[PDB]
Amino acid sequence: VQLVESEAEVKKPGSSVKVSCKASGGTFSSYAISWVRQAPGQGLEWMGGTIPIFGTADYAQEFQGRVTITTDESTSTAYMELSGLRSEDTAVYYCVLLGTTMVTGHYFDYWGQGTLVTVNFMLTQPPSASGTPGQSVTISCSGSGSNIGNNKVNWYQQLPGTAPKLLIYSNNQRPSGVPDRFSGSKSGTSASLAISGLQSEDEADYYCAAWDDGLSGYVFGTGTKLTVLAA
Ligand SMILES: NCCOCCOCCNC(=O)CCC(=O)NCCC[n+]1ccc(Cc2sc3ccccc3[n+]2CCCS(=O)(=O)O)c2ccccc21
Repeated sequence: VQLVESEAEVKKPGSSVKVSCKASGGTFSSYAISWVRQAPGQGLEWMGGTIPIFGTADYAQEFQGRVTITTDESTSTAYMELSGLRSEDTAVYYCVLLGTTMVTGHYFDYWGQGTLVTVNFMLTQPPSASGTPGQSVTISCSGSGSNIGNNKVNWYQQLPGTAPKLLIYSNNQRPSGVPDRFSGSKSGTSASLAISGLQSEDEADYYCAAWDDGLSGYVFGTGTKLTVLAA
């Protein structure tokens, strides 16, 4: 399963940009495509997405007016257009496949590597965390009843200069490939990611996330920079 987004684009203020992404080697029609952006040095912001079967698009309220998401089933290609470009809109624009696995049918999540385009509610996380290799650290995520209280929590790892990767879904489930030293949990309006037997490769940004019934949008945490201190 393979994502290819459009090449990096410099753009004039006031204009509009269409980012594309093409997906290969799966059932395109069975995926939800979502779009998430990240300004340099900053966090994640859901713009919107399509849902399968119905083919209907939906949008984060800060972007209503300005965004048109569209999907071409023929070419297995999603498109995101945002207009009225300001400097604030400078960001890496990620397309994200959401789906269920073929055999067991559990959730999964695949992020494109992002299109840099050159020209805000969030869950609470501590800004930083650290440990020496072998140690255990726990990263916390705090929200409210309308999000973490009522909805499934995901955790995303983000290595420097790379796209987020799903670590935990459905509060405590690990995708295939994720080591059992990562553990998820939630209780009330609060969630936790536990990392045991810490390794240098874990130096990364960790984001919790969940849907919010009040806002009617997908909400990321402020993120936690985990520094693995030698040694
Ligand atoms: N007077 C009116 C007052 O009352 C309102 C009544 O009127 C009706 C109110 N209307 C509704 O019920 C709308 C509900 C609905 O299904 N929307 C369509 C879809 C909207 N959506 C879109 C997207 C997501 C999840 C997303 S977006 C995304 C982007 C990147 C990475 C992950 C990611 N993820 C994670 C998904 C995994 S999990 O599910 O969280 O584990 C949703 C998650 C849950 C529910 C809806 C979701």
